[PDB]
Amino acid sequence: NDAVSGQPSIKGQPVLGKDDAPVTVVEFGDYKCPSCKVFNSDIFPKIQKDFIDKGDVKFSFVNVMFHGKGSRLAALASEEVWKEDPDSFWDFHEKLFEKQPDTEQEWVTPGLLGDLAKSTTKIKPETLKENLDKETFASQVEKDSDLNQKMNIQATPTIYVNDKVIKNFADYDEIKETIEKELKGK
Repeated sequence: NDAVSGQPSIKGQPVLGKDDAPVTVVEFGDYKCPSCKVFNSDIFPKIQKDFIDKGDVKFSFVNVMFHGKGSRLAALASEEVWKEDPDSFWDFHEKLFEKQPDTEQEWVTPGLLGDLAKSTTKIKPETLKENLDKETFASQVEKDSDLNQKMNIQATPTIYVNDKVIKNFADYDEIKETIEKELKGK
């Protein structure tokens, strides 16, 4: 039916912000999802500046594989970057979304993900691509899928503010006021 209320576990997920931040915001997204591209450029930067920078919010991203083989390739790459060069993760993450074209045919290839690895991280292009080919990190993608299913994700992006499901990821008033209400409760 609808995404379930409740606090998703961010254990083993990419995180941004202070450890002790009182509010956790989780995005369930997909690198091929055009609404996720919009969230990344239009909404995410406001959450950073209003909340993450000041330590009120810690943010996490969980992979959702809604757009076929390219979603899975992208997710495998994303997982590897988090494990091997976490300090660089959010730079890689942002550039992969920035790379998403406004066209609908498959666009995610190992070569594309390699060049992102090269510009944004300390990881070697050929290492990543070998890992993509071997599906070295398939278990992390499966763990994300398990979590997606547990929360009953129906569409991407789905944003959680603590245990609250955001109804419209594009409504910054909703996101901001919800974060603020949670901060109060804290």
